[PDB]
Amino acid sequence: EVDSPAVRDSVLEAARQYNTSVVGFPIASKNSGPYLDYLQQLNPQRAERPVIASISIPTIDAHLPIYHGTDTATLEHGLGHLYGSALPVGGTGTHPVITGHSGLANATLFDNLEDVKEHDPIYITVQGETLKYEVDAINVVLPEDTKLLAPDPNKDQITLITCTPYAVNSHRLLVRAHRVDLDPNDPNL
Amino acid sequence: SPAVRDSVLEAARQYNTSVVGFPIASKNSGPYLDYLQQLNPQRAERPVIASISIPTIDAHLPIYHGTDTATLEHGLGHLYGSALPVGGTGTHPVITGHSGLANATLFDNLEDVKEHDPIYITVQGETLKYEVDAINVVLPEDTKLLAPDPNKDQITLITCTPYAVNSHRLLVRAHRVDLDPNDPNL
Repeated sequence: EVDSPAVRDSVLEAARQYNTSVVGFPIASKNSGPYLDYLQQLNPQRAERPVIASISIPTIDAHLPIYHGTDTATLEHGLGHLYGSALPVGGTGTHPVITGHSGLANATLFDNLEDVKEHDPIYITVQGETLKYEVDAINVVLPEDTKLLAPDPNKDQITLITCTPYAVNSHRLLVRAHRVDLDPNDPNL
Repeated sequence: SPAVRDSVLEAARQYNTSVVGFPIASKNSGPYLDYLQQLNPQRAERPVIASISIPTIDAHLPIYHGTDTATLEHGLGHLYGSALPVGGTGTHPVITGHSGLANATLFDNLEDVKEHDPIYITVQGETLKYEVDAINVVLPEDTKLLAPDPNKDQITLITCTPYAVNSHRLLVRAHRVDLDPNDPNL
């Protein structure tokens, strides 16, 4: 059964193993061996567009699916995981980058990522498990300025990225967060 | 034979499209396993994936997959998470080697390489020529200069420096140039 603890445990372990192979950060033929392996991760049901994880950001009332990659069509319907960053299964040394659109008239998506503040919680649910992160940095940068996406071998971090669609020139909003302990009774779960 | 060599080279170019940043690994992960199959039509365990010639310092050396300790005792190592050294704009393979081993002469003389010196990579019977354009010494954590550039075909050679101190890293960067068929280093 896809939802069994045995399967979920194996899929999580497989994704942690995949993550050991991620050595840079994003600064790809979908037929390459590594991209094909990426697409098999977090997808024991072997579906074509699986939801790999979901994210909750209660301070902006956002609850959204995350998919593999950053195809145009994907980002009209949810969040994209940036290939070349770790999959969002936690671990010291990992730095998943999760992207979403702002401004699309029919879908809120990351429209309000700009209203997230320092210390706000972010919850990632993946293969039945929930990981809690807390916001520690908020930066608006030029789209080529990607230094802040680097992994740090002693931290378990994530960055959520969106565009600044009201600005005349293109920029990116980067909201960085670090792993924290999860209270089992946390209201938000 | 030529068709096998082209298919090996093409598979390596396709592998390279999957390489997304630069080196800032479980040997059984899918991507690492795929890496180890590249430049290895013989399906050997630790093949020489490419050879490098740096004539001005008399270095003629084998390049192997990865940078494991045992690898670097005997040869140069390709730094996993950089492009394989098969060329192309937007690629920046990084090749590392020690400079002070008792048992082998590897990158011992890399510090004598000068600006504009040639570097030749031979891979699957094809030779690629690079010309040195920067020589930098940095602390080991400082990897910015290894970034690929989408409009350049580049390579960096790395070694520990200075001799018997090894606090720093010598990075010799070179860019692709045309290979004249009568090059007097061939």
